[PDB]
Amino acid sequence: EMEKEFEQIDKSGSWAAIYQDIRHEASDFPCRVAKLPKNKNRNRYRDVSPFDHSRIKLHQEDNDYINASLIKMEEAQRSYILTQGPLPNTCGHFWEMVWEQKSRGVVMLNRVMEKGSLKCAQYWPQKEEKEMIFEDTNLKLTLISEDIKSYYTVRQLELENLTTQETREILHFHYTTWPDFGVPESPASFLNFLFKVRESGSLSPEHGPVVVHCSAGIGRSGTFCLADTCLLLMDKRKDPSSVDIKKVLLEMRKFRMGLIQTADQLRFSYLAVIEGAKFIMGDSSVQDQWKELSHED
Ligand SMILES: CNC(=O)N(c1cccc(-c2sc(C(=O)O)c(OCC(=O)O)c2Br)c1)C1CCCCC1
Ligand SMILES: [Cl-]
Ligand SMILES: [Cl-]
Ligand SMILES: [Cl-]
Ligand SMILES: [Cl-]
Ligand SMILES: [Cl-]
Ligand SMILES: [Cl-]
Ligand SMILES: [Mg+2]
Repeated sequence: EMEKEFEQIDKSGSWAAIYQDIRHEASDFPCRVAKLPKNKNRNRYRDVSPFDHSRIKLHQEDNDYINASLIKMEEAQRSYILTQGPLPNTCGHFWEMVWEQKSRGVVMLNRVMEKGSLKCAQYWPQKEEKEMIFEDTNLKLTLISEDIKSYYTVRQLELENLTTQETREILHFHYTTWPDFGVPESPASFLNFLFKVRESGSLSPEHGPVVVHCSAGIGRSGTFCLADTCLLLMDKRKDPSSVDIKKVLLEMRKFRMGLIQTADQLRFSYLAVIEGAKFIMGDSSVQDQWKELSHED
Protein backbone atom coordinates (compact mmCIF):
# COMPACT_ATOMS: atom_id res chain seq x y z
CA GLU A 1 0.00 0.00 0.00
CA MET A 2 1.38 3.34 -1.17
CA GLU A 3 1.06 5.23 2.12
CA LYS A 4 2.85 2.52 4.11
CA GLU A 5 5.51 2.10 1.44
CA PHE A 6 6.02 5.87 1.30
CA GLU A 7 6.64 6.17 5.04
CA GLN A 8 8.95 3.15 4.93
CA ILE A 9 11.05 4.65 2.13
CA ASP A 10 11.12 8.04 3.84
CA LYS A 11 12.15 6.57 7.20
CA SER A 12 15.09 4.80 5.56
CA GLY A 13 15.68 7.72 3.21
CA SER A 14 16.10 5.42 0.22
CA TRP A 15 14.25 7.32 -2.51
CA ALA A 16 17.42 7.44 -4.61
CA ALA A 17 17.70 3.65 -4.49
CA ILE A 18 14.00 3.14 -5.21
CA TYR A 19 14.15 5.52 -8.17
CA GLN A 20 17.37 3.97 -9.52
CA ASP A 21 15.66 0.57 -9.33
CA ILE A 22 12.98 1.86 -11.69
CA ARG A 23 15.65 3.12 -14.10
CA HIS A 24 17.27 -0.30 -13.92
CA GLU A 25 14.12 -2.29 -14.71
CA ALA A 26 12.68 0.12 -17.28
CA SER A 27 11.91 -1.10 -20.80
CA ASP A 28 14.38 -0.49 -23.61
CA PHE A 29 13.04 -0.30 -27.15
CA PRO A 30 14.58 0.96 -30.42
CA CYS A 31 14.24 4.58 -31.54
CA ARG A 32 15.55 4.05 -35.06
CA VAL A 33 13.29 6.55 -36.82
CA ALA A 34 14.13 9.30 -34.33
CA LYS A 35 17.81 8.61 -34.99
CA LEU A 36 17.62 8.95 -38.79
CA PRO A 37 19.93 11.74 -40.01
CA LYS A 38 17.02 13.59 -41.61
CA ASN A 39 15.33 13.87 -38.20
CA LYS A 40 18.23 15.33 -36.23
CA ASN A 41 16.74 18.84 -36.38
CA ARG A 42 13.34 17.58 -35.21
CA ASN A 43 14.78 16.55 -31.85
CA ARG A 44 15.38 18.98 -28.99
CA TYR A 45 17.63 16.56 -27.10
CA ARG A 46 19.97 13.95 -28.57
CA ASP A 47 19.29 11.58 -25.67
CA VAL A 48 15.50 11.87 -25.49
CA SER A 49 13.68 10.06 -28.29
CA PRO A 50 10.33 8.32 -28.78
CA PHE A 51 10.35 4.53 -29.15
CA ASP A 52 9.49 3.42 -32.67
CA HIS A 53 6.58 1.24 -31.58
CA SER A 54 4.72 3.99 -29.72
CA ARG A 55 5.74 7.09 -31.67
CA ILE A 56 3.11 9.43 -33.09
CA LYS A 57 3.15 9.40 -36.88
CA LEU A 58 2.23 12.55 -38.78
CA HIS A 59 -0.22 11.92 -41.62
CA GLN A 60 2.09 13.05 -44.42
CA GLU A 61 4.23 11.30 -47.03
CA ASP A 62 7.23 13.63 -46.85
CA ASN A 63 8.33 12.94 -43.27
CA ASP A 64 6.01 11.46 -40.65
CA TYR A 65 8.37 12.00 -37.72
CA ILE A 66 7.69 13.99 -34.56
CA ASN A 67 9.26 13.55 -31.13
CA ALA A 68 6.06 12.40 -29.45
CA SER A 69 4.84 9.18 -27.85
CA LEU A 70 1.41 7.67 -27.32
CA ILE A 71 1.15 6.44 -23.75
CA LYS A 72 -1.83 4.08 -23.85
CA MET A 73 -2.73 2.88 -20.37
CA GLU A 74 -4.88 -0.17 -21.18
CA GLU A 75 -6.13 -0.94 -17.67
CA ALA A 76 -6.88 2.69 -16.78
CA GLN A 77 -8.48 3.28 -20.18
CA ARG A 78 -6.85 6.68 -20.65
CA SER A 79 -4.19 7.76 -23.12
CA TYR A 80 -1.72 10.65 -23.18
CA ILE A 81 0.57 11.97 -25.86
CA LEU A 82 3.86 13.02 -24.29
CA THR A 83 6.05 15.19 -26.48
CA GLN A 84 9.02 17.57 -26.32
CA GLY A 85 8.54 21.33 -26.35
CA PRO A 86 8.10 22.12 -30.06
CA LEU A 87 11.07 23.62 -31.91
CA PRO A 88 11.01 26.64 -34.26
CA ASN A 89 10.78 24.16 -37.16
CA THR A 90 8.30 21.71 -35.59
CA CYS A 91 5.48 23.98 -34.40
CA GLY A 92 3.59 23.13 -37.57
CA HIS A 93 4.13 19.43 -36.88
CA PHE A 94 2.98 19.90 -33.28
CA TRP A 95 -0.36 21.39 -34.32
CA GLU A 96 -0.74 18.85 -37.12
CA MET A 97 -0.41 16.14 -34.48
CA VAL A 98 -3.00 17.83 -32.27
CA TRP A 99 -5.40 18.01 -35.21
CA GLU A 100 -4.85 14.48 -36.52
CA GLN A 101 -5.06 12.90 -33.05
CA LYS A 102 -8.21 14.88 -32.25
CA SER A 103 -6.79 16.22 -28.97
CA ARG A 104 -8.93 18.74 -27.07
CA GLY A 105 -6.35 19.75 -24.47
CA VAL A 106 -2.68 20.67 -24.34
CA VAL A 107 -0.88 20.61 -21.00
CA MET A 108 2.33 22.66 -20.77
CA LEU A 109 4.40 22.13 -17.64
CA ASN A 110 7.36 24.41 -18.45
CA ARG A 111 8.10 28.06 -19.15
CA VAL A 112 9.41 29.09 -22.57
CA MET A 113 12.59 30.35 -20.91
CA GLU A 114 14.03 28.46 -17.96
CA LYS A 115 17.44 29.03 -16.37
CA GLY A 116 18.47 31.45 -19.11
CA SER A 117 17.75 29.04 -21.97
CA LEU A 118 14.89 28.52 -24.40
CA LYS A 119 13.18 25.27 -23.42
CA CYS A 120 10.32 25.59 -25.90
CA ALA A 121 9.37 27.61 -28.97
CA GLN A 122 6.60 30.21 -28.73
CA TYR A 123 4.14 27.87 -30.45
CA TRP A 124 0.87 29.67 -29.64
CA PRO A 125 -0.30 33.27 -30.20
CA GLN A 126 0.12 35.58 -27.21
CA LYS A 127 -2.33 38.13 -28.61
CA GLU A 128 -5.81 37.78 -30.09
CA GLU A 129 -5.10 40.12 -33.01
CA LYS A 130 -1.95 38.27 -34.03
CA GLU A 131 -2.92 34.77 -35.08
CA MET A 132 -0.37 32.21 -36.25
CA ILE A 133 -0.39 30.47 -39.61
CA PHE A 134 1.67 27.32 -40.06
CA GLU A 135 2.21 27.18 -43.81
CA ASP A 136 3.93 23.79 -43.89
CA THR A 137 0.92 22.00 -42.35
CA ASN A 138 -1.79 24.46 -43.48
CA LEU A 139 -3.18 25.29 -40.03
CA LYS A 140 -4.29 28.55 -38.41
CA LEU A 141 -4.16 29.18 -34.67
CA THR A 142 -5.91 32.00 -32.83
CA LEU A 143 -5.90 33.02 -29.18
CA ILE A 144 -9.55 33.29 -28.18
CA SER A 145 -9.12 34.12 -24.49
CA GLU A 146 -7.00 33.45 -21.43
CA ASP A 147 -7.63 33.09 -17.71
CA ILE A 148 -4.46 34.10 -15.87
CA LYS A 149 -3.94 32.80 -12.33
CA SER A 150 -0.96 33.26 -10.00
CA TYR A 151 0.97 30.12 -10.96
CA TYR A 152 -0.87 28.84 -14.04
CA THR A 153 -2.76 30.12 -17.07
CA VAL A 154 -5.62 28.59 -19.05
CA ARG A 155 -5.99 29.62 -22.67
CA GLN A 156 -8.70 28.99 -25.20
CA LEU A 157 -7.39 28.48 -28.68
CA GLU A 158 -9.05 28.05 -32.06
CA LEU A 159 -7.28 25.63 -34.38
CA GLU A 160 -8.31 25.71 -38.03
CA ASN A 161 -7.56 23.22 -40.78
CA LEU A 162 -7.12 25.65 -43.67
CA THR A 163 -7.57 22.80 -46.14
CA THR A 164 -11.10 21.91 -44.97
CA GLN A 165 -11.90 25.13 -43.09
CA GLU A 166 -12.97 22.94 -40.18
CA THR A 167 -12.52 24.57 -36.76
CA ARG A 168 -11.81 23.20 -33.28
CA GLU A 169 -11.43 24.61 -29.78
CA ILE A 170 -8.21 23.68 -28.00
CA LEU A 171 -7.74 24.25 -24.28
CA HIS A 172 -4.21 25.17 -23.20
CA PHE A 173 -3.22 24.55 -19.57
CA HIS A 174 0.04 26.26 -18.69
CA TYR A 175 1.79 25.50 -15.40
CA THR A 176 4.41 28.26 -15.05
CA THR A 177 5.94 27.56 -11.62
CA TRP A 178 7.05 23.93 -11.87
CA PRO A 179 10.87 24.01 -11.78
CA ASP A 180 12.80 21.89 -14.28
CA PHE A 181 14.22 18.81 -12.55
CA GLY A 182 12.06 19.91 -9.64
CA VAL A 183 8.65 19.40 -8.05
CA PRO A 184 5.51 21.55 -7.67
CA GLU A 185 5.29 23.90 -4.68
CA SER A 186 2.89 21.51 -2.97
CA PRO A 187 0.61 18.52 -3.58
CA ALA A 188 -2.20 21.09 -3.29
CA SER A 189 -1.00 23.41 -6.06
CA PHE A 190 -0.37 20.40 -8.30
CA LEU A 191 -3.72 18.74 -7.60
CA ASN A 192 -5.52 22.05 -8.07
CA PHE A 193 -3.99 22.31 -11.53
CA LEU A 194 -4.66 18.66 -12.41
CA PHE A 195 -8.32 19.04 -11.44
CA LYS A 196 -8.50 22.16 -13.61
CA VAL A 197 -7.45 19.98 -16.55
CA ARG A 198 -9.88 17.22 -15.55
CA GLU A 199 -12.85 19.55 -15.09
CA SER A 200 -12.35 21.02 -18.57
CA GLY A 201 -13.37 17.70 -20.10
CA SER A 202 -10.09 17.51 -22.00
CA LEU A 203 -9.41 13.99 -20.67
CA SER A 204 -12.73 12.48 -21.78
CA PRO A 205 -12.49 9.25 -23.82
CA GLU A 206 -14.70 11.01 -26.38
CA HIS A 207 -11.72 13.16 -27.43
CA GLY A 208 -8.30 12.20 -28.66
CA PRO A 209 -5.52 11.83 -26.09
CA VAL A 210 -4.55 14.99 -24.21
CA VAL A 211 -1.13 16.33 -25.24
CA VAL A 212 1.32 16.76 -22.36
CA HIS A 213 4.72 18.41 -22.69
CA CYS A 214 7.51 20.11 -20.82
CA SER A 215 10.93 20.64 -22.40
CA ALA A 216 12.00 17.02 -22.92
CA GLY A 217 8.52 15.60 -22.36
CA ILE A 218 9.56 13.01 -19.78
CA GLY A 219 10.37 14.55 -16.39
CA ARG A 220 7.55 16.88 -15.40
CA SER A 221 5.29 15.35 -18.08
CA GLY A 222 5.90 11.89 -16.62
CA THR A 223 5.15 13.11 -13.11
CA PHE A 224 1.86 14.69 -14.21
CA CYS A 225 0.70 11.58 -16.06
CA LEU A 226 1.69 9.08 -13.37
CA ALA A 227 -0.36 10.95 -10.75
CA ASP A 228 -3.38 11.26 -13.04
CA THR A 229 -3.29 7.61 -14.11
CA CYS A 230 -2.90 6.36 -10.53
CA LEU A 231 -5.87 8.45 -9.39
CA LEU A 232 -7.93 7.10 -12.31
CA LEU A 233 -7.06 3.44 -11.58
CA MET A 234 -7.96 4.00 -7.94
CA ASP A 235 -11.17 5.76 -9.03
CA LYS A 236 -12.30 2.93 -11.30
CA ARG A 237 -11.92 0.37 -8.51
CA LYS A 238 -12.77 2.79 -5.70
CA ASP A 239 -9.84 1.15 -3.90
CA PRO A 240 -6.68 3.20 -3.19
CA SER A 241 -4.86 0.14 -1.84
CA SER A 242 -5.06 -1.63 -5.20
CA VAL A 243 -2.73 0.79 -6.98
CA ASP A 244 0.97 -0.06 -7.30
CA ILE A 245 2.62 3.25 -8.19
CA LYS A 246 5.99 1.83 -9.22
CA LYS A 247 4.30 -0.80 -11.37
CA VAL A 248 2.19 1.84 -13.13
CA LEU A 249 5.27 3.97 -13.78
CA LEU A 250 7.08 0.97 -15.25
CA GLU A 251 4.06 0.26 -17.45
CA MET A 252 4.12 3.87 -18.66
CA ARG A 253 7.83 3.62 -19.40
CA LYS A 254 7.07 0.92 -21.96
CA PHE A 255 5.73 3.74 -24.12
CA ARG A 256 8.30 6.51 -23.58
CA MET A 257 11.77 6.52 -22.01
CA GLY A 258 12.75 8.30 -18.81
CA LEU A 259 9.29 9.17 -17.47
CA ILE A 260 9.96 11.00 -14.19
CA GLN A 261 13.50 12.34 -14.04
CA THR A 262 14.42 12.52 -10.34
CA ALA A 263 13.81 10.56 -7.15
CA ASP A 264 12.07 13.58 -5.61
CA GLN A 265 9.61 13.82 -8.51
CA LEU A 266 8.80 10.17 -7.84
CA ARG A 267 8.40 10.94 -4.15
CA PHE A 268 6.16 13.87 -5.02
CA SER A 269 4.04 11.54 -7.16
CA TYR A 270 3.26 9.51 -4.03
CA LEU A 271 2.34 12.68 -2.13
CA ALA A 272 0.01 13.86 -4.88
CA VAL A 273 -1.76 10.52 -5.26
CA ILE A 274 -2.12 9.91 -1.51
CA GLU A 275 -3.67 13.36 -1.06
CA GLY A 276 -5.78 13.09 -4.22
CA ALA A 277 -7.16 9.79 -2.95
CA LYS A 278 -9.23 11.79 -0.47
CA PHE A 279 -11.32 13.28 -3.29
CA ILE A 280 -11.57 9.94 -5.09
CA MET A 281 -13.04 8.28 -1.98
CA GLY A 282 -15.71 10.93 -1.41
CA ASP A 283 -14.14 13.85 0.45
CA SER A 284 -16.02 16.93 -0.75
CA SER A 285 -13.87 19.50 1.07
CA VAL A 286 -10.32 18.82 -0.13
CA GLN A 287 -10.92 20.34 -3.58
CA ASP A 288 -11.63 23.76 -2.08
CA GLN A 289 -8.75 23.31 0.37
CA TRP A 290 -6.30 22.75 -2.51
CA LYS A 291 -7.62 25.81 -4.34
CA GLU A 292 -7.03 27.91 -1.21
CA LEU A 293 -3.62 26.44 -0.40
CA SER A 294 -2.54 26.99 -4.02
CA HIS A 295 -3.09 30.76 -3.84
CA GLU A 296 -4.13 30.80 -7.51
CA ASP A 297 -5.66 34.22 -6.83
C1 LIG B 1 21.01 14.23 -16.63
N1 LIG B 1 20.14 13.90 -17.74
C2 LIG B 1 19.63 12.62 -17.93
O1 LIG B 1 19.91 11.70 -17.16
N2 LIG B 1 18.79 12.49 -19.07
C3 LIG B 1 18.50 13.61 -19.92
C4 LIG B 1 19.09 13.76 -21.18
C5 LIG B 1 18.77 14.87 -21.97
C6 LIG B 1 17.87 15.83 -21.52
C7 LIG B 1 17.27 15.70 -20.26
C8 LIG B 1 16.33 16.70 -19.77
S1 LIG B 1 16.67 18.35 -20.10
C9 LIG B 1 15.27 18.88 -19.28
C10 LIG B 1 14.95 20.41 -19.19
O2 LIG B 1 13.76 20.77 -18.99
O3 LIG B 1 15.96 21.17 -19.33
C11 LIG B 1 14.52 17.83 -18.78
O4 LIG B 1 13.36 17.98 -18.08
C12 LIG B 1 13.49 17.94 -16.65
C13 LIG B 1 12.07 17.99 -16.07
O5 LIG B 1 11.13 18.14 -16.90
O6 LIG B 1 11.99 17.86 -14.81
C14 LIG B 1 15.17 16.58 -19.04
BR1 LIG B 1 14.41 14.95 -18.47
C15 LIG B 1 17.59 14.59 -19.47
C16 LIG B 1 18.17 11.17 -19.39
C17 LIG B 1 19.06 10.23 -20.23
C18 LIG B 1 18.31 9.65 -21.42
C19 LIG B 1 16.98 9.00 -21.03
C20 LIG B 1 16.12 9.91 -20.15
C21 LIG B 1 16.75 11.29 -19.97
CL1 LIG C 1 3.40 -0.36 -32.87
CL1 LIG D 1 -4.44 40.22 -25.45
CL1 LIG E 1 -2.83 43.29 -27.41
CL1 LIG F 1 -3.50 42.89 -24.48
CL1 LIG G 1 -5.24 45.56 -25.83
CL1 LIG H 1 -5.77 42.48 -27.85
MG1 LIG I 1 -4.59 42.79 -26.37
